[PDB]
Amino acid sequence: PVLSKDVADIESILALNPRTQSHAALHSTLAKKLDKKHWKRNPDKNCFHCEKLENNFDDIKHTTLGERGALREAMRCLKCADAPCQKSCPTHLDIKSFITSISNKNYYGAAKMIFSDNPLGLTCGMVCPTSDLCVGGCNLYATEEGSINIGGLQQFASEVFKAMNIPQIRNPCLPSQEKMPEAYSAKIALLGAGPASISCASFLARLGYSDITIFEKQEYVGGLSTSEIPQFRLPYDVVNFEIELMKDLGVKIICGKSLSENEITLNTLKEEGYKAAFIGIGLPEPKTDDIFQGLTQDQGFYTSKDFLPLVAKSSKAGMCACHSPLPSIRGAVIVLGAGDTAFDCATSALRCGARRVFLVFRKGFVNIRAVPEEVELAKEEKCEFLPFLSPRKVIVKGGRIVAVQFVRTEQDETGKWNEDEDQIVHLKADVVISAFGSVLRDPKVKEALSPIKFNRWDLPEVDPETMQTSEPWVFAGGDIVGMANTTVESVNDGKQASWYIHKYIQAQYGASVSAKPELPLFYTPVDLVDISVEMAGLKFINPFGLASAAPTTSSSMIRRAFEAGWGFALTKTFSLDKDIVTNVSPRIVRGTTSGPMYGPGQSSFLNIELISEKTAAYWCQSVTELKADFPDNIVIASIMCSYNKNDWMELSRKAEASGADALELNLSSPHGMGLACGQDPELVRNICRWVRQAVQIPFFAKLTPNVTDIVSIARAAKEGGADGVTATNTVSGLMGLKADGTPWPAVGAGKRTTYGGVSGTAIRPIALRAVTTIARALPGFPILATGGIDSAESGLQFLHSGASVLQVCSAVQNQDFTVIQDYCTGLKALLYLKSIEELQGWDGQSPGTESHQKGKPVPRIAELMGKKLPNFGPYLEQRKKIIAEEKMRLKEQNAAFPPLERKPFIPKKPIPAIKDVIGKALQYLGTFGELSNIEQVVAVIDEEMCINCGKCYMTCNDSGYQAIQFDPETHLPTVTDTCTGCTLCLSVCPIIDCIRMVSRTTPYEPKRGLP
Amino acid sequence: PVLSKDVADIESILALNPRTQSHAALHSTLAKKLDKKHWKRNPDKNCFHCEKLENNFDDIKHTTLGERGALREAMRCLKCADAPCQKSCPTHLDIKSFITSISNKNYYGAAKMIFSDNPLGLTCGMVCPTSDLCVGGCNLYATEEGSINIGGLQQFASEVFKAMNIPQIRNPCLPSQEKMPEAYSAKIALLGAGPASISCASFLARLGYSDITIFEKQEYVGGLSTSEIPQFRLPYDVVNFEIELMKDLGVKIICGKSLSENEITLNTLKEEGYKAAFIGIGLPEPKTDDIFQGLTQDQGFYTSKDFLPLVAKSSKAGMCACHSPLPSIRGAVIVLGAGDTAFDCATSALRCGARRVFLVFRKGFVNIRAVPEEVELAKEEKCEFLPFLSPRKVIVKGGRIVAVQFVRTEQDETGKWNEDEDQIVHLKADVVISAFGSVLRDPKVKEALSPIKFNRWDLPEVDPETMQTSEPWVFAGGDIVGMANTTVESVNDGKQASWYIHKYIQAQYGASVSAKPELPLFYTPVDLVDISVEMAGLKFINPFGLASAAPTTSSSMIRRAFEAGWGFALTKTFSLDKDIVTNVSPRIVRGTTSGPMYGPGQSSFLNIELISEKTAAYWCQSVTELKADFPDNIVIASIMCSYNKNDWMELSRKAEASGADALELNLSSPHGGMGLACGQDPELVRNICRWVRQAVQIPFFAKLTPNVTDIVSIARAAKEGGADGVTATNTVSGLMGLKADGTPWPAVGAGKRTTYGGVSGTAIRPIALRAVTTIARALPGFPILATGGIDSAESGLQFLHSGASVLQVCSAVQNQDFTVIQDYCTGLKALLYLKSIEELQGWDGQSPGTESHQKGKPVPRIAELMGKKLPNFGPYLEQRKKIIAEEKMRLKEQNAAFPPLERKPFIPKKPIPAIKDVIGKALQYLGTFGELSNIEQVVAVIDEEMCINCGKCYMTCNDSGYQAIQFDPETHLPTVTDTCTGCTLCLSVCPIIDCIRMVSRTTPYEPKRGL
Ligand SMILES: Cc1c[nH]c(=O)[nH]c1=O
Ligand SMILES: Cc1c[nH]c(=O)[nH]c1=O
Ligand code: SF4
Repeated sequence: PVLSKDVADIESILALNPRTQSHAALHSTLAKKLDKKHWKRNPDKNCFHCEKLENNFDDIKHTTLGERGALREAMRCLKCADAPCQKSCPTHLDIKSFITSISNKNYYGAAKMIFSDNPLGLTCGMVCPTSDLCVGGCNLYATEEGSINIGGLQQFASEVFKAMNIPQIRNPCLPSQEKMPEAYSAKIALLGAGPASISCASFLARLGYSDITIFEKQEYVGGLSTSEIPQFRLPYDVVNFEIELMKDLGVKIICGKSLSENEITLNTLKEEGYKAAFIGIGLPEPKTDDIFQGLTQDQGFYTSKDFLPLVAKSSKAGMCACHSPLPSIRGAVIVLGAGDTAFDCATSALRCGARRVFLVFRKGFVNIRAVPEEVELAKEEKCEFLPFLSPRKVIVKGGRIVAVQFVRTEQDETGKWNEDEDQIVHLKADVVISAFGSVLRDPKVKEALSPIKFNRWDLPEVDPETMQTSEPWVFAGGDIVGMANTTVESVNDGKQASWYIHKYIQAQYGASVSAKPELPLFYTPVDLVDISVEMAGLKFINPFGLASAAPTTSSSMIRRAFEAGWGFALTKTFSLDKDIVTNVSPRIVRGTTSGPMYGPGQSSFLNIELISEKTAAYWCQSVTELKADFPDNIVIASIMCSYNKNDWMELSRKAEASGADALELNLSSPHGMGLACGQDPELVRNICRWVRQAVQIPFFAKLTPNVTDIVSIARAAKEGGADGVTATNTVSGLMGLKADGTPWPAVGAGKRTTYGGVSGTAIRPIALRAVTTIARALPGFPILATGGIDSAESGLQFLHSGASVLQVCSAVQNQDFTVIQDYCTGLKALLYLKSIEELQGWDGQSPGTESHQKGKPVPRIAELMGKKLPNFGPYLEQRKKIIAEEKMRLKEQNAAFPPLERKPFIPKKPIPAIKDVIGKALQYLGTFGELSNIEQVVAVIDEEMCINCGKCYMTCNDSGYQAIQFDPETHLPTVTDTCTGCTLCLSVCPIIDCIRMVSRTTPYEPKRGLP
Repeated sequence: PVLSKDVADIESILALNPRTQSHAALHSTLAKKLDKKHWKRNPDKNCFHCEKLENNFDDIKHTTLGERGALREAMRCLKCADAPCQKSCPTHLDIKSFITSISNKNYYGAAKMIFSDNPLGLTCGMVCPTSDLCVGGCNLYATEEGSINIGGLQQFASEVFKAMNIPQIRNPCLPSQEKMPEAYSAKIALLGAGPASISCASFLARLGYSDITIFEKQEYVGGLSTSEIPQFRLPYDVVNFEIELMKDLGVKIICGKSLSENEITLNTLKEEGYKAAFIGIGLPEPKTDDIFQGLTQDQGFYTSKDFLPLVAKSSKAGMCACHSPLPSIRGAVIVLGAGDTAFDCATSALRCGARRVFLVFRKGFVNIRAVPEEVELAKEEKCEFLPFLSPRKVIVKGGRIVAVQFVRTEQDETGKWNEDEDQIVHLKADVVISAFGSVLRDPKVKEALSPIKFNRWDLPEVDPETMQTSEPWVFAGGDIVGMANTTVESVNDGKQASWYIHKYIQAQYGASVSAKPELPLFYTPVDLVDISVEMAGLKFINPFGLASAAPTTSSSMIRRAFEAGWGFALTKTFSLDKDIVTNVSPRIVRGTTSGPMYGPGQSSFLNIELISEKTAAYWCQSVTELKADFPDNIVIASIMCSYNKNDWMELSRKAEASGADALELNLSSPHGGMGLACGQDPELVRNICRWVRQAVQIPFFAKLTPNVTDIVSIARAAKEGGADGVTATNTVSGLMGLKADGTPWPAVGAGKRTTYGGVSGTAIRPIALRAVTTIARALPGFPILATGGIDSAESGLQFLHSGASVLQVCSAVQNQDFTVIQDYCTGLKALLYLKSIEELQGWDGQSPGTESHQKGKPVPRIAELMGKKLPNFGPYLEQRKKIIAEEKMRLKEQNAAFPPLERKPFIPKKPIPAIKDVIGKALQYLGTFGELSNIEQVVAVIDEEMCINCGKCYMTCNDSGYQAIQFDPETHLPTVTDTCTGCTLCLSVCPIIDCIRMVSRTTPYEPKRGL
C-alpha cells in the first residue's frame, strides 16, 4: 500500500483540520444569518425575554476568577510603584504585593497581605464597587486591554486561603497573656455585628485587648452582608468564614441584645464597667414615604428593609434557625429608586418569581447613583428602566395593589428639579418595592445614645480622623456616621477607630502610645514556620539571596535588600586595581524568549556587562560595613582574577580580611575547550587550590553552564578545595536581530555586539538539570542555585533538586527587592501545607482542579452531564432550561439543615524543615532505561471544562497520531484508542487540567508503520 | 564615609520605591475620599456632565489597537480549528490565519488574508458590529478575560498595509489580457458606488472582466460609508484607500447619472449592449412620519438622511469641493428612534454643538435593537434616554421648534403596543432629528428597474443564493435587497453575486464554469517575490521545512505539509532493525519558561522521545513515494546508528537508494570533557562523517548538539570528515520542573520516574542563534540548516541574517498546525519586498516607526499640550480635555485646510533581495568585546506622552541599577537624570514599546568607581 497516505478513516478524522486555502469562500448572506445562531456565545441583542431565574441564587458576578484566569490576570498587572489602585482603596491594601504573590502562585501570602489591612477581605473582593475605587485608578486603564480585575484577584486568593482552613492566631509579637499590662483587660463594648464593628473588634484584638464584646440586635451576624446583599453576589459562607477568623482572636459576640433606651444604653454600659464603646449599628430603618402609608406586604408593598431580608433568610443556609419560604412575588414588580439597593431589589425579585420588573426613578439615566457593575446585572437580566417619574399614588383594588400613578419630572434652567402635574403615567403593577435608602429614626435607639451630639443629617457626629464622638469614650463608624458608602469604607472606619480607642483606653490607665499609629498585621500558624538552613558551616536565616549581578551593583542596594528581609547577598564580582574594566552601553536587554510581550515578567534578559566597575577597596569597606550592621545576614564576596596564582591569593585574602562570610569565585576570565577558565577542569582545580591555600573562610566556585559536562567542572572545584559550587552563571546566547540585521544590544555608531549571557526563567531547565546532575554525582556537596528562581514555588524545585540556598537576579530586575516577602511567606506555606493530611490532594498551594466554566463550578446535575451540551448556541439554551427546571425541583426538595461547623485543619505530622526537603526529588531521576515502557498512559478530556478550541485536535493531527475526534456540530473532542500518550494535547490545552493522562487499560501496540 | 548607605539626595530619589511593610496602614475614610479624585482614570459615576465635543471628530472607537496592543491580543487568540468566529463572519474571513499572522508580526500576510475575502476589510474592521457577528461566536467568551477584539485586530493589520502604500495587482493566475476569451470583455454595469457594488466589481475584476463600470448618482463615492457613518468612527481616507485598491483592477466609476426614468434604466443598459447589471443603490430616502409634514431645517427639523450627510460633508476632507459649514445645532436636540442610526445622530449632534441630546423611543430599553457597542458611545457621552414615548406634535413658535409632545406607550397581555392618550409628555427642544430608517420610494427610480419582480416590502426580489433578480441578467444586493443590515453583509452580497454574474455571462458566450465556485484571492506585487534558495547543490522552493520531530512522526504528515506549501521536510530519525526502540509515556510536556500561561504560544517544550518507532523499511518506502509525488520538495532522511562503520554505511546507503535528496546524521547515540553522545566529541563526529561520505554520493548534514563546550570544533570536525553542512541545533538538555511534592513532569509509571529531556522552542532560540552565528563566522560558506525556536518569517530572517540557508521548524507547529507555512512565506516575501522601498526605511521590518500614542491613538500634537506635565488621569486629564476642546474650537472658527493627499503607490528603487543576498549580513556587527566602543555611551530618555505611569523603570533602576530616575509623587511621571549609565534595564522592562529610547550621551561621562 501507499504508506505515506492517510487511509479513509484517518482522512475522516482529519476533516476539520486546517488547510491552506487557494480561493475566496462563497457563503450567502442568508445562509450566514442562519448559521450564526449555532455558534452564539454571548447575549443576543434581539432577545428581549428574561431567562428564567426563579430560585436561582448561583453566582452572577462578572469578576469571579478560577485559578487559570487568576494567574493570567495577576501576570498582567504591572505591579506598579506607589500604585494608584492602592491610593484609591479605602483600606489601603498593598495591591501590588498581593497580586505579585498570586502571580507567583503564593495564594497564602496574597491572602495574608489582604487580611492584614482588611479583615473582611473576601467579602470586599466580592462586593467592592471597584470601578469607583481601586480599579478606577488602575494604570492599565491606559491600555486597550484595560484595567486589572483587582476584586476578582482578591476574591480568588482569599477563597484559596478559606479552603486551606487555617486559623488566625494571636499577634505573635505580643507578650504572653499573663504579662500583658492591666489596660488591655479593659472591658470594651461594640454595638452591631456588621463590617464596621467586626473590623474594629479585630484590630483591637490584634493590639492585645482580651475583653471585647459585640452586642448584636438580631439572631444573625454580619450586618447588611448577611441580611440584604444577595446570595448570588455574596455567599453567606463567606461572612461566616470572616466571623470565625475574628473569633479566633477571642472576640465575643452576644446576639439578641439591642442598643435601645429600655435595653443597652451608654449609661448602662458605663454602670457595668465598660471603658470604651464603638457604635456600629448602621442605618436600621427604611426611608419611608407618605404615599405608601398603611400598605401591607400582603397587598404587595415592601420597603427594601422588608424585602431583601426575607429573600436572604430564605436563600442563605445557616443565617437563621427557621427555614423560611421565598416571598411570593408574582406578576409585574415596580422597584422605586435608582440607588444600588434598587438594583438588588430588582434582581432578587426575579429569583422570587417576578414576571416583569420595572426600575422607576425620578431623575434621568445620567443621574443614576448606581455603579455600572450593579446596573449591568439588572440590564442583562432584562429589567426595564423608566426615568423622570415621581410616584404620586398607589392604586389598591380588591385589597391588592394594581397600579402606581406617577408625575413626570424635569430639570429646568437652574438645574433643580420640578414636577409636571399635567404629565402623568399610570403604570400597572402587582408588587411595589421602595428602595429610597435607610435612616436611623427609632427614638428609643437615639435616646440610648444620650448624650452624644448629632449633626443636621441626624447622625452621630465624629471627628473624621479619630472616629471619636462628643463623649470621649464612645466612637462610631460605618453607615451610622454617614460617610461610608461601601463595605470597605465601613471596614476602614472600624480600623481607624481601633487605633484611637486604643489610645484613649491606654491614657485612661496612665499609659501613652506611639505618635505614629501602628496597627498589627494578620497572622496564622504558617508565619511561625522555620525556613532557616545551614550550609557549609554558615547559618542562613532564609534560603533566598541576591546573586552577583545588577541588583548588587552598589552596596547601598544590598543594605536595602537586607532591610527588606533577604537572607544573603553576593557582591558584584570585583577585581584588583590592575584589572579595572569599563562597561559599554547599551548592555542589558529584554528577552525575546516568549514573544513580543512587554512589561512585567520578562522570560529572560541578555547582558554584555563586565565585572564591577567599583574598586576592591570600595567593596571591601562595604563588606565590613554590611557585616557590622547585619551580622545575621550572609555576605559572600564575588571575586575574579586572571589565571595567576599570586593574584587570586591576594584578592581572596583581601576579601576575607574585610569580613566576608564566604567567597564566590567567578570563573568567567579568559585564559592563555572554550576560552574561559571555568570551561576547563584543570584550570578550575588550580584556581580553587590557590584560593584554598590563601583563606580559611568557605568559598564556592561559580560554574558556567556553557560546558559539555558541568559535573567535570564541579568535581574539579571540589578536588581543588571548594566548599561548594554555585550553579549556574548565564547561558551564552544572542538574543536577536532587528529586521535590518543589526543586533540588540547595539553599541556605538557601528552597532556592534558580542555574545551575551542569557538569564531568567528561560534558562531554568538548564540550571535545574545542572543542579540535579551535580547533586547526584557529588552527594552532600553544597550547591547554591541560580537560574530563573522567581518564586517560593520554583525555589522549592531547586531545593528538591539538591541546592541548599537560592540566588536571584532576573526576578528582581523584573520587579524590586520586596519580592523577598512573597518568597518567605510562600515557602512557609508550602512547608506548612505538607503537614495537613486533608490537603494532600493539592499541588502545593493549588487546590485540585474541578470542573468549571469561567472559574465557576459546573453544576453536577444528572440531566446536564454525559450528553454533549457545549456552552454555546442551541446547546446553551438547553443547558439553561435544564438548570432552571432543577432549581424549581430544588425549591421543593428543600434542605438547609446540614451546614458545616468550620473547624481548622491541624497538622497531623511534623512540619518539614529545609534540610528535610533538600534532594527529595533525586530519587525519581535516572537513566532512560529505568523508565517503564509497560505502564503507558492515554489522554482523557473533561468535556465540562472544554472551551471547544480544537488545539488538542490540531496538535495531534500535525504533531501526533491523528487520535482525536473533533465533532463538527458541538466542537467537542474525544480521545480515541489510537492515543499513544505522548501528552502534546494536554501540553497545548488552554484549560488547566481539562486534559489528564490516565493509565492505559486497553492493549498497547507501538506503531511500527505496518500497513 | 559610609559607602554602603545612600546619601541624602539618593534617599529622596528613592522616596516612592517599594518597601516591605511591618504594620497595617492607617488612613481615614474622609482622607481617602478626597485623595481618590487625584488618581481617577476611568469615568466618574457622579459625572452628570458630558465633556465638550464640538468639532471633535477624533476616533472614539473602543476597539482601535496600536501595535503593542495588537500583538498582545493576537498572541491571546487560541487560533481555533474550524473556528466559530469565522462561521459567524458574513464574509467568512479566515480569522485564525490572519490573527496568527499578526501574532507573528506579519501584517502584510494578515491584510492579504483579510482583503482576499473582504475588499472593504479596513472599513469592516472599524464598523462591524462584532458582538452580533464574529466576536459573538468566539470560544474565548468562555474565559473570564473574554472574547478576542477581532475587529480591532483586522483594523490594525489593514492600517499597517495601508501605510505600506502597495497596490493591488491583476490576478497573476490569469492569462495575459490579450489572450483572455471574448466573454471577459462583456460590458458590465453596476448601479450605486457603495459597499455592495464595490465588492461585486472587485471580485468580477479579479476573475478577469475588463469592462466594468459603476454608475453613481452623487458626486462622491463610497455610499453610506461616506455620506452618513461619522468620521469619528470611520475616517474618510479609509474609504478612499479601498476605492483606489479596486481601481487598481481597472473598475471605472462614473458619477452624476442615476438609475431613474429619463436617465439610466435596465432598458437603456440593454439597448447599449450591457450584458449584466448589479443593483446596489441601497435605500436612498428617509422613512417619514406625517407628524413632520412641512417642517424645515430652518425650523430645526431633520431626518437622518438630511442631517448625517450635512455633518459628513463638513467633517470629511475630500468628500466635496465645498468646504461645508457644520450645522449649527445649539440647544436641546431630540433624536427620535433607537436603531443604530439614532445613536450616530446623537453623537454627531454633540459635534455640532448641542448642549443636551435626548434619545426618545416608542418601546422599552429591552426592545432597543442597536448593538451594545453603538449604545455605549451615546451612553458614555451623556445622552439621555427616554423610553415608551411616541411623538405626536412638533411645536413651532417664532419660526423655530420649541417642543415635542409625546404620548405614553404600553404593552398588553397579547404583547400588543398601545398608546395612552391621557398620558402625555411635553419635552422642550430646539432641534428634532428623526431616525426612523430608510426606504426606496421614488417612483421614477423603481420604474427604471422594470420589469423585475418586487416583493411586498417594495424591494427587488432575488434568489438568496445567487442574488439574481427575476431577469436573468440583473442581480442585486446590499441594503436594497433588505437582508443585509451591515457593511460586511453588503460586501458579501456583492461577493455572492459576482460568481453567478460570472456564471451567467460565461453561459451567454457559450462557456461553462466549474460547479465549485472559485473566486480568486487578493494579490499585490509582494506575492511575486522569489523566496527560493540553493544550498549544497539542492534547490528549495522556499527556506522553511519540518525538523525531524513529532510533526514528522508519519510520512502521511509530511505529505500534508508539502500540500500545505512547506519547502522541505526531515524524516523522524530512523535506524536499522536491530536498533528498534519503544517510547515511554508521558513524554512531551509544555515549558515552564514563561510562567503559568496555557494554550497558544508555549515558549518551550521538553521531550524524552526516542528515534522513530517506525522501521527503516517504512521510511525508505515512504521517501520514494514522497519524492515521486513531490519532486520539487526536498526530503532529507534523518538516520542514526551506534558508533559502527558498517552500520552507518549500511543505513546511509539504504536511505540514499530510497531517493532521499540528502541525509541528516543524528549524533545523539551514546558511546563510551566530551560527555556521552557521539555529537559531543569531535573525533567521533569526524569518523562518522568519513564513513558516510565513503558510503553515499548525495549530500549529508551532521545535526549538532548544543550541549557542548565548543560547537565550532564539532562543526569543523564534521567538515573535515566530509559533511556538506551542519544542522544547528538539536535540543538543549534540561529538566523542565518538579511538582510541589517533588515528583517530576513528565512522570513515568507508578514510580513517577523521569530522565533528562530536550528543551525546544523559543526559549532556546538565543542558544541556537549563537550557535549558527559562531559556526558561520568560523566556517564561512559551510551550509547551515538552522533549528531552534523559529516561529515566524521575522525569526526565520534572523537566522538567515546569521548565516543559515534554510530553516527547520518543530515547536511552532506543535503550538499550531501545518498552515503556518503560508504565514511564513507571505511574511518573508513582505520583509524582502519592503527592503526595496526607500520611503519605508524607518520601519523595522513590517513595523512602522512608533509615534506617540495612548491606547494606540496618536496624541494630539498641540503646543499647550506638550511638555506641560499633564498625565492622563485625575485633574491633569481634565485640563488636557479643556486644551483639546479649546483648539478644536479654534480649528472651527478658521475653516480652511481641505487637502487630503492623493494616494500614489511606492515603487521599489533597487532590486528585491533574494534569500542568498541576505545570508550572513548580520555577522559584520558581531565581534569581540574589545571591538565594542566604550567611548560612545548612551542614556535613556522617556517620552512622557506615551508613559502609563507604572514606575517600573524607576523600580528597576532603583533595585537593579543606578537610582538615576526621578518619579514624581503627584503626576507619576518619570525623568531620567544625568547619573544614567545607559545600562538599558528600564527600557527592557517598560510595558510601552519605544516609550523609552537610548540616545547618544551628550554630557561628560565618568564610570562610577565608588572608591
Ligand atoms: C561578570 C559577568 C557578567 N555577566 C554575566 O552574565 N555573568 C558574569 O559573570
Ligand atoms: C531522537 C531525539 C529525540 N528528542 C530530541 O530532542 N532530539 C533527538 O534527536
Ligand atoms: S469582516 Fe467583520 S464580521 Fe468578519 S471577521 Fe472582520 S470584523 Fe468580524
